[PDB]
Amino acid sequence: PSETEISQIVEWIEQRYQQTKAHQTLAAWEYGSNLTEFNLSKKTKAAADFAEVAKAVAEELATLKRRIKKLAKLGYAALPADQFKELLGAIASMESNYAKAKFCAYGDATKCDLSLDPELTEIFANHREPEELKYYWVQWYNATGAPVRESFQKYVELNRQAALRNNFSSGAAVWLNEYDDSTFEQQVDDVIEQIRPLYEQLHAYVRYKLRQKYGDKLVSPTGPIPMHLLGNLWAQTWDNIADFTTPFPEKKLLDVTDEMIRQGYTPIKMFQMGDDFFTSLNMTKLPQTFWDKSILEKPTDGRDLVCHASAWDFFAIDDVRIKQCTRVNMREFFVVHHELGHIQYYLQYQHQPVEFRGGANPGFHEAVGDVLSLSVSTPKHLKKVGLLKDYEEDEQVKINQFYRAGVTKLVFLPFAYTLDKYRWGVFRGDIKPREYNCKFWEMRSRYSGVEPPVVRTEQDFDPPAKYHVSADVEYLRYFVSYVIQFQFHRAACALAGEYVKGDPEKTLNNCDIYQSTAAGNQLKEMLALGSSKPWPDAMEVLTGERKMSADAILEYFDPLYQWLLEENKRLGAHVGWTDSQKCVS
Ligand SMILES: *[C@@H]1O[C@H](CO)[C@@H](O[C@@H]2O[C@H](CO)[C@@H](O[C@@H]3O[C@H](CO)[C@@H](O)[C@H](O)[C@@H]3O)[C@H](O)[C@H]2NC(C)=O)[C@H](O)[C@H]1NC(C)=O
Ligand SMILES: O=C(O)[C@@H]1C[C@@H](C2CCCCC2)CN1C(=O)CP(=O)(O)CCCCc1ccccc1
Ligand SMILES: [Zn+2]
Repeated sequence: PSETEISQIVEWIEQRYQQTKAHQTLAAWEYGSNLTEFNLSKKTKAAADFAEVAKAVAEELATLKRRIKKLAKLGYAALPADQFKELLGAIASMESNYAKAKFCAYGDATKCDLSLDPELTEIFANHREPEELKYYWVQWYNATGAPVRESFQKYVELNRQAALRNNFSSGAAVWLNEYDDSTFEQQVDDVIEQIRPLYEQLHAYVRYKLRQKYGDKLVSPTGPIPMHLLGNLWAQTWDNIADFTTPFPEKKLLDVTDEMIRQGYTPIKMFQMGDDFFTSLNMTKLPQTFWDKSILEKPTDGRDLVCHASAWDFFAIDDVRIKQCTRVNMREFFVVHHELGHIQYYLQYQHQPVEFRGGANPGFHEAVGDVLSLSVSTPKHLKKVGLLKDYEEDEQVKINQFYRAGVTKLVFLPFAYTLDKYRWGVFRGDIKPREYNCKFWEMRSRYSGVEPPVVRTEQDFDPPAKYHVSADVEYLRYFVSYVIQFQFHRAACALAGEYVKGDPEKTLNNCDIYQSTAAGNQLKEMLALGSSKPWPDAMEVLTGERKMSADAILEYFDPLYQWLLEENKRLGAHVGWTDSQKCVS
């Protein structure tokens, strides 16, 4: 047979394999927004009904050769139907336990309807009572972590079996194989080192001021930071305390909260301003199928659902939905853009076959939305839209401008790095089950300098307390994002004439790229490829480079770096930390 002959058959397998994706995807959405035993029994069926399809599509099998092997990645479909159900069953048992968790208020046993979103999320983000933050910290982990230890161990062994039947060493080889570059696990390690001098200086700064506020008894000047004081359950972002520990408080903030309240903001209003951005870039306009079938507010009926913001692609055409329990605050506003970046990416490669209907690599997907967040963060873009007015950006302000960006986005790179670095150690057998917990906190202490609020033990199993852990969702994507999103932001700040390496008062940190079609067109082209071309090619269409480069982000925070170096010295603050003793064996 000729080239077209083999291609004439794949297209017949493209659709047949693409329909059961939507069936399995739609059934996954039902259980995603309506946690019911009935919906779980239907999600796993469409999955099993799908695995039967992928299993058969494999044996039945330049662009061509890619498809013949890009459509056969079983994933977990290599296991027998009984083990396939057993794997997804253990996973859902963790995600279910994660989204259904409810808690009793601190000091009130009669009120026991508190949930992660909104109560717990906003308690940590705004309460400055240590004993309270600690109480909710233990309650959250003892409820979402250890109770699913047994289900997790089952999920691991089957994830490893699937990796073997797919011809791989362990689960780690799978997630890494997604980036298709044996020299990538080492690339990441290199970038973290390039970031360590900056993060530690910022870490020391935060710790000292956290010691100012709460006192020395609660914050050791030489030990890791109690993570429950960083305004976030997982300490992945410290934005919720940026104002609480700001360099110069007698300055203008960038909360953009009350001015969202004053101007009567609604969850739908926010998403509109997001659609308003992509359109200005000559990109896709948010369709109506999204306005209808999406969930942009926590349902006030009482069902059980996964409030963890997400964006879905049911394949087919133009059916894009976002499930986010939105609230009125600046933090949520950026969460929207991250989800919209996922929706946009769907609309760009929807004209591709089922194989190439995905981002170049997991990093691109997560990065898209945050790239706009970089421009929105700027006062320039916030000043255009009333949210930000009378903002006399001084030199100090630009420090707070660089500071917030650090405690918000910089501290997240070490966090995202440790997550997958740990799971890889569990898949590769480097972490025995008898030491699951204290090896996790050992990494969190080493690479982020934060420790639990109370002494944990191996009886506890805290990793599942993170959504992505209980849901089996790779997190390195979020790390790669925070590295490439500055490269994209760079090549997008240059095509909008908003960045020239050296530009004094036209900084790469104040680069607002609204109404830039040239940047959009080039962005549309990269997203259009999806998984059609290797990610180096997609990497080049927009950035011009073909490798992940920390030069962008390193240039972003260098102004903050120089102020921390000079400031930590004067403040007489300690840098670095001793090992954490908050986990015993
Ligand atoms: C969350 O999922 C559950 C599934 O366990 C949904 O229950 C289902 O609700 C629909 C109606 O929304 C039921 O269909 C109805 O059947 C009656 C006859 O009994 C018919 O007259 C109605 O026109 C409608 O077709 C369905 O039977 C029911 N399934 C089960 C197993 O109870 C629930 O509605 C979902 N929640 C939300 C908020 O969507
Ligand atoms: O909160 C977190 O932990 C991270 C970081 C944060 C992000 C946006 C705000 C600014 C900081 C970075 C938000 N988020 C997300 O995972 C949101 P998603 O759309 O990727 C959610 C991706 C998971 C999709 C899924 C759902 C069900 C089954 C399988 C897969
Ligand atoms: Zn994402």
